[PDB]
Amino acid sequence: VSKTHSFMTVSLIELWERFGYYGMQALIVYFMVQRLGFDDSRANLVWSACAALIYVSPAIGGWVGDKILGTKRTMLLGAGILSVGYALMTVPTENTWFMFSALGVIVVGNGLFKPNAGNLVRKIYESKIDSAFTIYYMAVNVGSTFSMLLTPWIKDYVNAQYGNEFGWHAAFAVCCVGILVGLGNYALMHKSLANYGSEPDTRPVNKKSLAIVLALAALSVVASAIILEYEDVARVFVYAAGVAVLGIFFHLIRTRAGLIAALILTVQTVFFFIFYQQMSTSLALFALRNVDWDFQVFGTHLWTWSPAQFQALNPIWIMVLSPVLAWSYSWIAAKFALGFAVVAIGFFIYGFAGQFAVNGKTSSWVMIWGYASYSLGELLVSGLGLAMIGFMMGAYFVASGISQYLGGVVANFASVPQDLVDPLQTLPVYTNLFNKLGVAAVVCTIIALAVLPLMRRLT
Amino acid sequence: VSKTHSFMTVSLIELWERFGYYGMQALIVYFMVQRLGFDDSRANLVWSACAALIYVSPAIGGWVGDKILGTKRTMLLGAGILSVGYALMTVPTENTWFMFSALGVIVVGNGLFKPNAGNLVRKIYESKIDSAFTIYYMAVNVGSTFSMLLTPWIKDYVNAQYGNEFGWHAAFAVCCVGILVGLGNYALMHKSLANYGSEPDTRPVNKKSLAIVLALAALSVVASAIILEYEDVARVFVYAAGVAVLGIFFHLIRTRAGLIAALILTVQTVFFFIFYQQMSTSLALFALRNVDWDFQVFGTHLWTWSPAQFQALNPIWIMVLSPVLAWSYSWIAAKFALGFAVVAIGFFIYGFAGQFAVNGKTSSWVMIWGYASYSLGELLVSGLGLAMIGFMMGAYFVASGISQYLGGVVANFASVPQDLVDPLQTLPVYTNLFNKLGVAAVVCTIIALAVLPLMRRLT
Amino acid sequence: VSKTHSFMTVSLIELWERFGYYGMQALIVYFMVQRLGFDDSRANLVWSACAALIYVSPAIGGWVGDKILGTKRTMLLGAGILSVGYALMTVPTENTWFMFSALGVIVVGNGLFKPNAGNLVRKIYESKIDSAFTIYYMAVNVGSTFSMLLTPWIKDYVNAQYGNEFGWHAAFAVCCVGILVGLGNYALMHKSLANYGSEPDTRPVNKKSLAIVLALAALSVVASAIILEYEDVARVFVYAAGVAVLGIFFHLIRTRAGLIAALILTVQTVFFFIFYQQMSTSLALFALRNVDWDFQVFGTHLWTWSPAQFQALNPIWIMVLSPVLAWSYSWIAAKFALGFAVVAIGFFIYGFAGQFAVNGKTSSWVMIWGYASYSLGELLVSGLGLAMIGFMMGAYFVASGISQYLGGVVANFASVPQDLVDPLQTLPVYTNLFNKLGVAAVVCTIIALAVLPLMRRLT
Amino acid sequence: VSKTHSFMTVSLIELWERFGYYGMQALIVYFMVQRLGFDDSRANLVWSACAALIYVSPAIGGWVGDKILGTKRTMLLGAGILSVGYALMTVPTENTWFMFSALGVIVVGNGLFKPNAGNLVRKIYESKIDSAFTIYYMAVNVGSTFSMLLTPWIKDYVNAQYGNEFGWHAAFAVCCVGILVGLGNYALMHKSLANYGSEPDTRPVNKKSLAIVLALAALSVVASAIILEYEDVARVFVYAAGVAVLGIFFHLIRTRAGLIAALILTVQTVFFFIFYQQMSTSLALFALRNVDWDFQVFGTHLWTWSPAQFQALNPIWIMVLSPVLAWSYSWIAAKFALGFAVVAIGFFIYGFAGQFAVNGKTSSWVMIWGYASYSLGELLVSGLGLAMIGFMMGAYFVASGISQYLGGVVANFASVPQDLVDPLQTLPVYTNLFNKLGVAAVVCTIIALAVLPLMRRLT
Repeated sequence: VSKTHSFMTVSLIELWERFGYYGMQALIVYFMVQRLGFDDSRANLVWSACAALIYVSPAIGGWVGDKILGTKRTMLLGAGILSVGYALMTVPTENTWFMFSALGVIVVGNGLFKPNAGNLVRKIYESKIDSAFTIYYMAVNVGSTFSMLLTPWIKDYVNAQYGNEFGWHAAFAVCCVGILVGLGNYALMHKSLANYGSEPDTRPVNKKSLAIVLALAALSVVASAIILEYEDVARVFVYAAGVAVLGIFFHLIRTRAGLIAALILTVQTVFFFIFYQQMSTSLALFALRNVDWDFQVFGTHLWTWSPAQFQALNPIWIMVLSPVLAWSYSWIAAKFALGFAVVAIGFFIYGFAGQFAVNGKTSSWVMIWGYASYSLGELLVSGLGLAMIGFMMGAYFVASGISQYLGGVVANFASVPQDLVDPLQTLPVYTNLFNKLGVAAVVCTIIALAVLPLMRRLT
Repeated sequence: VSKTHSFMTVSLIELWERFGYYGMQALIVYFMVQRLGFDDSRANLVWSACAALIYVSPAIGGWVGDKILGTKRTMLLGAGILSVGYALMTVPTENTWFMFSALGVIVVGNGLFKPNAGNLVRKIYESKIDSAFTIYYMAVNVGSTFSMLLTPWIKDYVNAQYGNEFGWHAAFAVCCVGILVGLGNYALMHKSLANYGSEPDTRPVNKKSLAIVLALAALSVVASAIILEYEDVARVFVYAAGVAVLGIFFHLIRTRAGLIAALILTVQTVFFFIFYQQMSTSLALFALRNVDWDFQVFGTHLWTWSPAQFQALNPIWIMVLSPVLAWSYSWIAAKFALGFAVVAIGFFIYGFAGQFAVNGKTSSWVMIWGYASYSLGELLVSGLGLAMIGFMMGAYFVASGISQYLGGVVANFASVPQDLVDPLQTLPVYTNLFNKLGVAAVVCTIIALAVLPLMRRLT
Repeated sequence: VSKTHSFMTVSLIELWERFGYYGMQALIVYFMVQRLGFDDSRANLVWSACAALIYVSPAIGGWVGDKILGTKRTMLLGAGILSVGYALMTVPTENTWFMFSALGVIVVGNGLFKPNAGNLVRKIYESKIDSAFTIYYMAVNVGSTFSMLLTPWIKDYVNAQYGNEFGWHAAFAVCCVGILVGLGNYALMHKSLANYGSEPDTRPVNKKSLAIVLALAALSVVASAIILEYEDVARVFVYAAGVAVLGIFFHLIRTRAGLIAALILTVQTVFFFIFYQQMSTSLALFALRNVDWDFQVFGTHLWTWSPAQFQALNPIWIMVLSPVLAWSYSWIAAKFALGFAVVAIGFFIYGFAGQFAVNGKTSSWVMIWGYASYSLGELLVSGLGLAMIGFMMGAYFVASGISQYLGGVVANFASVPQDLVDPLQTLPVYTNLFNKLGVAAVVCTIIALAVLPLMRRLT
Repeated sequence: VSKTHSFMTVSLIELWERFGYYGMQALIVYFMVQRLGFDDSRANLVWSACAALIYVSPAIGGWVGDKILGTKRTMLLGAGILSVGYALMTVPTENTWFMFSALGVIVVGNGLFKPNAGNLVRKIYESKIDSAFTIYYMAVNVGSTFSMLLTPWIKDYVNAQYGNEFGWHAAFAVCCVGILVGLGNYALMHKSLANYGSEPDTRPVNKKSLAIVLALAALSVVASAIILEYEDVARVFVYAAGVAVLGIFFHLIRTRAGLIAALILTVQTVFFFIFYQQMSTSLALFALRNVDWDFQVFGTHLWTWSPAQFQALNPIWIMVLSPVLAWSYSWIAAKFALGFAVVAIGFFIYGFAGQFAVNGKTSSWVMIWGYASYSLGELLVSGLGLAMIGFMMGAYFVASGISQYLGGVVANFASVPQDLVDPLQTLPVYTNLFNKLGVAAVVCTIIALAVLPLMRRLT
């Protein structure tokens, strides 16, 4: 059977999509800060609310893909939407509502693409879906590594040779043409995926449901752009969703043994996403303003970084360490506590950066060993949401999304005013946040290690 | 079966009791030194004799709880006695006999409460009593951590805002209201524990035995207060009990193979409690006078300690390391020698403190890594008294109690005269004691490692 | 059965052959640089093309030994040819075509000797041939260690006592008399090997095939000497063979699942031989010009090295670490990635050399810990060519041979002009190459670790 | 059965004998150097020849104990002889022939005591003789630790309070009274050992054989004293015995497969005893002249050593590490190579001593970590002589004895003239020998690791 070839086609279009998205993510925070005139305290909250929307969007799109429309065409619909989003990013305007419209289109497109691509990957292998998903996630990592290394250098190079604006928007065009390369790749190789489909893909398209989801997608783009623009609207929406999550838990508390364990596991999940969201927010600003991009090994100049390419170390270390864990596992929710400790030593790595290297900017090795620890923790604490316990799955998804925004306000603890360009004075606020955050992660380690007898009670 | 809920009620009242006791223990030595005018050489011996009485008191109370009175009501009787004790602590007097009366009431109350709470925990699960006891000890640790972090800060804060006296006595009132919160919690949830009882709890109360134990408790409070007040009385009582222990051993030597192994295991037990008692006595004084409470990680100010809150690191590290040992044990009285070595490296940690940090006061990280080692040793050498071999159980209990006092006189090797306020000059005596104590613990490591062939002979 | 004794005789003649060859290899690069007037950029390429010819020569000789002539007499023919080669090396001339003729004779002699000696070692044990081959490779290592320690010291000593020329040519005579000692040893003990033979050894010699291979050997010596002399001829031949390897792969791509895994394993093989060839080329020059041969341990003078004796650390560490791996393996193409990482840390060892020791010349411990890492990697990534998948075996052999030359041009990245005798200025170019090469090996580690899911797909 | 009690009586008399012997050994080298006027180059050779005689003496005594006389009475005869020896040591004379007579009496007494005590320990348990021998060796270690800590301090104290002579001779009287305490202990508890005996102990004493062994013992005392006195006589005797060992090997080479493996194992045995003998010879002189006896841990004065008490670290570390190996072995002649490497790092510890501490005298921690490594190697390479292959057992015993003397001449590489009292100038010769000896031990590690395929061939 050539089910491997159907898996190759979906892996190719998925690789190019993650190419487009992560080539955009590595630059979006620097884009709001440098090109746009946003102060970092607002760019942190705007990206964080957008990260929450992007994270919880696949739930709606995954249900639309198998119950309302076809999984194949809903994935293609989200791909074309993401094409519109990155093409909206590439027009040279200083308009806030322009980027906000592009970010809302990105939210809807991600939600309609990602879960359906992973859905039919499950469909192809009917249970070695784990074997396919491993190669699937590997193609995702190598594609995001290419983009996160490429699009920031395109930004630097195009701005250097062509002045001021063309850099950022050429990199966003690179994300757009990456989506179009994957769509052209799909238009050529869709024959293998034609056999495996969703429940509605057996039948032709329903234009009622198509017009419904298209008008709702536009209505969802407007809703997401307004949530991003006005920060106070994002706060009330996060608070209302927080009361909703607290409601679902207390409502189910009324029944209820063993769910208190999942409740605890959800509490730690919120703590975890406050740490992991930091590496995209304040750590990016820290790398932008307080890291010497001059990378030299043992006194020899190799290259000079671009502060966005640092985020490419998250996929790299994943591909470096995921085989390490496999063999090391060969030769139990307490592995949360291990991730808490590894996140702690990662923040303490950034606090260490203050000691050894002081010029206003710490060394660049800080980013390497840092992302090593962060990705290591992320490696061994990811997938806990899949092992929960249906109605609670929503509460977990919303809780994780809310924690993306809450981590964004935690990054505001190290927000630098835009009148402070001295890196000698911006280093304290960064190292202070990271040091006390590492203390908070050691606290979380103590919490999970002390609460382990509760977990062993529940088994 | 909801036997879990009966276990939750006893765990709640036990947590609040250990809350009261350890909120009092963390401050009692500093209370005798700072508020009361005791020189440290006397405060060391008075607490050490009180620690001996508190340690061997559960033997009498555990027998009274199942043979004379009801285990439930004897536990409640000890709880009300401990309420009187901490309420006696909270009245603002500089009277020595006031604190001594409170400490004697504490001895009787601990003896009548602790073994009966643990007794009916055994009763509830009739043999997963190990599973219950693990969650039981976990609730004990988290409650003592709260108190040992809270009551010293209450002392600092209330003294800062209200002058001189109210601080210490408010913290002792916090211990008292903690006992009352647990008693109110018991008065509401005693329905679950009503089914499981002792042998006399099947029958109503006997007022003859009640009047006997109440008059004897008062007579025991007077006896304990007099043992504490006059140090020479405590010496003769320890010596007579020492001759008694030596008597029981030689009397049983007359018979007698394999008991010589328990005799050796009792000898090491005496050595061990001389080390572990030190961390409550001289290490507290050392933290009071020669540790910089300014806690900063990598050059960032987090907080400033209170020298009593350092003892909260003993329960913390226990909850941190008891899961570590579990997995590390997955992937034999010689584990005594391991504890000897870990105690040794703990004393050598405090000796190291002299080198790196000298301002008159060593760094505060000394307390962290120290209590890590001490609790680690305590972790892997606790419970050896439960595996002995009945008549010898008394000799082991008395030997361990006597060793609490002997460790108190060992702490007098580093007793500072009260005319020496220069920390530059109080650092030598502390570091010298801790360094030669670490040498003594390495000697004990050599002893147990060399005597292991005797142990293998006995199996 | 005394098959052990037949194995001892072939092991003795093999030991003396590797004695001759490695006593010549350790000096050949220094011979082209110091005695001959070659600039290092040419001596690197000439040796590298010769290393490619020597590496792929056993394929032709192994087929001639069992299909055309007798394995015993073809091995003896190659031994006598190698005798002529080293005797050609020992005549004192500054003639380029003299050394080139000697090197071509060495290529033909190695090809006709080595695979047939190993072939009849397989013949003797018909499957404990692994047990014999382990002792076989051990005798090879100890013999090469003797020569690589002896012949460079003979060069130093004879030049010191006898002027200028006699040193290098006496060491090449030592290689020649070493071949003659093994041939005399064979002429005495060939009775044991007379029973075990090849397919033609059952029958007497065919003089047609003998005259064919002798005229072709002379024609092969001329072809090899011309490939070595003119560098541009070596480039075109490597390029044509590269197109041939690319041809074989694409031709077999037309069919073809699982061969893509061997294709990937061939790609890494090319990368690996670019690293391992470096230790014979630039590392030799680095040891010649930027390593303090004064070897002192903890401030005590032991000896002063000769820069060629450093290559004797490759066999030494092999015999030191091959038992280590055996027990460590007791108590999966990803072991390529492990070798990539160990090669990386080996190059970073040489980059470290710049920091600690600067006098123009780094310490000599650099060579020790370096060759430890290089031989460790070589240890755990050797033998992958034997596990391939017949027609592709040629493509793998040619690819590895081509990579020997490509590693030689990579060594030209650190080629020093002959007008630059200041070691203070030759240290940068060496340390810079080794540091960026270590970066390239970390890149290869990331490649193999990320591509591992492809390997697990193929099993 | 109370066979344990018979084992306790022999363990008590054995403990007191090793008490006497090691209380004498720790001082004998310093006695020849300090009290007697021997230059160290002669005291090294005299002790080394005496160590050879003491090592090979148990062979004759063990055969006399079970074939000629009774094992019990031959052991008692050797005990009374050793009593005469140490009593001969305790008379205050500067006479060379006095000490030589005492040393010869020690050789005969050790030979007649030690193997028979161990022989009837085998007799008592008829195969848990391993369990008995472990407790047996433990009693030996703890007794030698007491003596090696006691008798050097007796020497220091008695010389300080009583002038000049009484110190050394009081410590030798301590060794004598230690033998007499064990003999008095035996005279009281010999009832248990009366049941278990040798083959002749069934029958009464034979006065012919008694007079034979007594006259031969006196003749052996004269022969040993003359071998010790004139160094050239010791050389010729060692050379003749060396030719004898070489003879036995070549004579057995004439037959002979697998014995070549024991031949190799004997070669390494000679190398090993050259290293281990060093720690009693030059390391003692080094500790006497170039080690600061001031022992302080982390800046606190504990005590000041006596340079002979350093040898008590050999039994201590054995009792510390023999349990370590047991558990570490739970969770193959190549363990020779491991001992070679551990001996190497031990010599490199002493070479390290030159770097950190220079006042003319290195730190005292050098002796601690040194003897840790030496005893560790000794731990895991002892007992290889018991696993040989009868007629060769003699060759192995003589080879090990000869290597004791050869190690004594190796110690003469660091012999200091008696006109050089400056420790600033005696430190180089010691550190130079130890550093190049560590290099020699690394060479031995390479030898055994490279020769391991020969060992695997023989199994």
